[PDB]
Amino acid sequence: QVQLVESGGGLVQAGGSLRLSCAASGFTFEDYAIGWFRQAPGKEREGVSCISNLDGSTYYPDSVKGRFTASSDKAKNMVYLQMNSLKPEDTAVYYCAAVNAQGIYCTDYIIGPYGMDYWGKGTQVTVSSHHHHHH
Repeated sequence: QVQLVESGGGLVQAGGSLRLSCAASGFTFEDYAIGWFRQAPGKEREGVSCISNLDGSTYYPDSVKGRFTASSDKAKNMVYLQMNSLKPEDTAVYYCAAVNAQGIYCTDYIIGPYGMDYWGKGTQVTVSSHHHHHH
């Protein structure tokens, strides 16, 4: 059985950082590309990062490029998404997904209309101008 488990979500002050992790199991990690996606209520799901465990290629849309960085640790079958300089509009459920990486390299198409093979259940990220009001 395949599982993708996201963790690292939370509620953070605007300008702050989070690090999401995607724990993968049940498939040959190095043969796949892992994408991070997000969906906020009222919007369509969108790709925020791609990393290929096969060729090391990465892709980020302009909305997050420079702020978010994906990395892969094959010893743990984990992919991370370091998110810096978070903005309120980055609030969303974040999902990780996997797709066979043979014959592809990371682009907007891979994390867009191409489709993924496996999906995680998602982790909530909330970015607040007044985080102190919630804890």
